[PDB]
Amino acid sequence: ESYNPEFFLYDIFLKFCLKYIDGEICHDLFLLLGKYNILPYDTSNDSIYACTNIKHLDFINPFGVAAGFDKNGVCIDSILKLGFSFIEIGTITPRGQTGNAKPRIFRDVESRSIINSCGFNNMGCDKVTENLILFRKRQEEDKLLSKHIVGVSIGKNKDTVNIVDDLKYCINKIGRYADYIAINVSSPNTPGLRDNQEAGKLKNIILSVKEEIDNLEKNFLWFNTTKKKPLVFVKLAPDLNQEQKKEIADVLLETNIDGMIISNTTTQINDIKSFENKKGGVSGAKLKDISTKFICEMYNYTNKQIPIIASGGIFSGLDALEKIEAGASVCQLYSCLVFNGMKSAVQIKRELNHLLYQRGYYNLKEAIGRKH
Ligand SMILES: Cc1c(C2(c3ccc(C(F)(F)F)nc3)CC2)c[nH]c1C(=O)N[C@H](C)c1cc(C#N)[nH]n1
Ligand SMILES: Cc1cc2nc3c(=O)[nH]c(=O)nc-3n(C[C@H](O)[C@H](O)[C@H](O)COP(=O)(O)O)c2cc1C
Ligand SMILES: O=C(O)c1cc(=O)[nH]c(=O)[nH]1
Repeated sequence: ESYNPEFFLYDIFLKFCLKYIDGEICHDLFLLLGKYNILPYDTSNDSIYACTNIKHLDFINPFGVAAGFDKNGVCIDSILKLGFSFIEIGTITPRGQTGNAKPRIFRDVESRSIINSCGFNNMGCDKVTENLILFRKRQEEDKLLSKHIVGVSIGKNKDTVNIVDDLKYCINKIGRYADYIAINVSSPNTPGLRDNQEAGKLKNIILSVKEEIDNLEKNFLWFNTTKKKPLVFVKLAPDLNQEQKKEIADVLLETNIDGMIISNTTTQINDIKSFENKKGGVSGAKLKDISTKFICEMYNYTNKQIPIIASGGIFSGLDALEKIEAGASVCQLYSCLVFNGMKSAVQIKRELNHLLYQRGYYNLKEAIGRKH
């Protein structure tokens, strides 16, 4: 029964890794297991009452893996088959990059938190597109992958002056293979990137990305799950004042963005002892309340018209329901996969289903935004 994500040995190995093994080595080992298709899997049917959707994107369950986990799309099949409905690969950039100097990633098991200053390390858009094409070809031959969704997060190379040039580059090379495109204007580890959340710049960014996507048609096209043009999401940073949030919401309404990923990591958490004096953004349990509150704010600023993808401190079914009731349609995990490991998706799906039973919901969609 080594196939089973909850097999008792995985927790034993993970507890040991979390105590004694460098975080990036742990992540390399995970990707290596996925590379050779030797991760455990759960290909069981998911509850039809916990499915969700953003526009025509039909998620078989409400849990994906956030960006920055499989940056290069080399582990798509194996991560999905842990029990996730979708994965967001990237963030990718036109040219490859090795990222900031190491050590750059630190975990705090006690607070279930991570800090990272990675700096968009990836193989580059051209190589990651090849990896994603290989996955799409396997998907065409495997019915157990036919409904899974793959988004691509796109960004700029560190030295690029005009972000839009790099975003267009990625659209023109990988867009036809993506179910959605996530515009990353919120990493704290690329200088000047978050300035693109200013309303004027963001409006131009969104309109340019949508135009480039819309032009792919003009010049079987969609080799993705939906067989439709990718939806466009924006991923937002939680470190904004109220004026900025409202101005962003106005832009998202005017530009007809399909979804907002709330949120990226935060630079404002100061009370993790082992992280004192370290650069980078914080993920995990200490991000939950900040990011849930941000969901409530943006859900209201956008008048409930822009679907929300929740990211930040989601570990339990209860955390997931907090995000959904605050306004999210679907949830992304990252820190949960680090600290809970192979069982993450099976466990959290079970917890959420029981909570929907207990709370009286007919289905998950009934819960979206119920706090408001
Ligand atoms: C602990 C962990 C793991 C798991 C793991 C690894 C190895 C094994 C083994 F089979 F070997 F025991 N079991 C489970 C629990 C799933 C994956 N990832 C991490 C991790 O700590 N990732 C850090 C935050 C990271 C992130 C980045 C980037 N981008 N770089 N580094
Ligand atoms: C090591 C690491 C690398 C990440 N890289 C990316 C990235 O490339 N693009 C992105 O949009 N988010 C990236 N993130 C942010 C995560 O996708 C996620 O939004 C964040 O960790 C909050 O979710 P969590 O609290 O569940 O971990 C990264 C996070 C970590 C910890
Ligand atoms: O590449 C990174 O450093 C990174 C990107 C991002 O968007 N978020 C994050 O926390 N790290």
